[PDB]
Amino acid sequence: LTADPPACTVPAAGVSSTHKLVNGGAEKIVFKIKSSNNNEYRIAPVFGFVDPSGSKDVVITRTAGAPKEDKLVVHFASAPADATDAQAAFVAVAPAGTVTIPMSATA
Repeated sequence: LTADPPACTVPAAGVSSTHKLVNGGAEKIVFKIKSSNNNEYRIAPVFGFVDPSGSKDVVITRTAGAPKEDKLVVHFASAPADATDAQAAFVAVAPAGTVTIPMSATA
């Protein structure tokens, strides 16, 4: 599971950044995203799936605030049987791993 790009850099005054989650594994993955800063950041989507050899776009929207270093943590796990919506399914699965995307809001 990779993220292209693996790091985020946005203007502290405001902006948007798109990262493509890539699953090079042989099974579908379910993921949940948590931000270290829910004040100046909005993440879309927070829950989702990434198919084998497939990808999922995650948009990071930044609003005005003080420059600062933050982190976007992506918790993931094997997607269960026939889950159709990640959030519902994430309710019964314990994450298997996490990848962190740093977010640098600069002046």
